[PDB]
Amino acid sequence: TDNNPTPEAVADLKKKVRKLNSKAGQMKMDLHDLAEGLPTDYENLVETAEKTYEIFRELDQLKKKLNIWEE
Amino acid sequence: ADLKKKVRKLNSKAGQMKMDLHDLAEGLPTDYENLVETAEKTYEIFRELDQLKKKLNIWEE
Ligand code: NI
Repeated sequence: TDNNPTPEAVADLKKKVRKLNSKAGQMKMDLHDLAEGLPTDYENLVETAEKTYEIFRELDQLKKKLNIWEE
Repeated sequence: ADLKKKVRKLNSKAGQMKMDLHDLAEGLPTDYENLVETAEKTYEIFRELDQLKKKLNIWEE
């Protein structure tokens, strides 16, 4: 049935995961660079960490979904 | 079949409750009041997933 994952669906999710892995890498590096520059811009820590967290959380969900889909 | 979709669904629920309990733990003492209800739900889902997987595996053998 349409509900169940297909090779086509898996290929698409793989594609989404790869674009997001790049974006996640960007936030990782930006957070790293923030920490390395401390104390400058310490007021930006929580915001930057939240943004970074959200992208990695989404990435982790999709990766776990992909594994389950592939099956 | 199609136990497989049913196992897939529990697999996902199990993964989410794992995340939820992990986060709740790391966040302590915040929401310590929610520990037992979350553990009970997580246990129920993993138990049911365990059994259903065993069933699918007798099936498919
Ligand atoms: Ni942890």
